[PDB]
Amino acid sequence: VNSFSGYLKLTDNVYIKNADIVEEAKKVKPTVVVNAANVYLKHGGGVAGALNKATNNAMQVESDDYIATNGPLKVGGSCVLSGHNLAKHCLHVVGPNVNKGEDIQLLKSAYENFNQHEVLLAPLLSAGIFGADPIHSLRVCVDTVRTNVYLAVFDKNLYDKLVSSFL
Ligand SMILES: CC(C)(C)[C@@H]1CC[C@H](CO)N(c2ncnc3[nH]ccc23)C1
Repeated sequence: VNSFSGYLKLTDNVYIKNADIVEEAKKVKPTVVVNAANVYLKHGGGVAGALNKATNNAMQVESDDYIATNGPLKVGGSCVLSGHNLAKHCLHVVGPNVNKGEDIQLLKSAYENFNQHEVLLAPLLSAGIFGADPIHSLRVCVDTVRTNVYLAVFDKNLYDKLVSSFL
């Protein structure tokens, strides 16, 4: 039993809700919140910009030190950093950005990072400003993640389409 509330159950391990991931994280304080990161951990917009803003830019400060030490992530890769005031940890995961021409096949590799964590609050990878089809992202999530994932979808219209079209 966990404290996630109001989710629709899609499969044994995947749950979905129309919610603002920032507000969800602040309420639940999950062990792991997933960020829709880029390889430079520049949290300018989309989910990343919103999460970082909620940390009063502390996420960005920590991220800049991480990059200065380690260099950029790989597309499809991840790193674990602090969750600041939102979660114990933030798993920064880089899905392919279609608006940069990146290979959508890397979306499965991106979701594989979730399997290193027993329970996660997450957005749909590569959705939103990353340019991929969110219906496809949900399919890859369900077919790749085996741990317990609670998906927050900001757009109510999109949430309804994701549910109604789910096979
Ligand atoms: C449109 C984007 C590529 C930016 C993605 C797409 C999937 C959903 C749709 O809104 N996104 C979010 N989900 C949950 N919480 C969120 N907080 C802020 C954004 C957001 C944004």
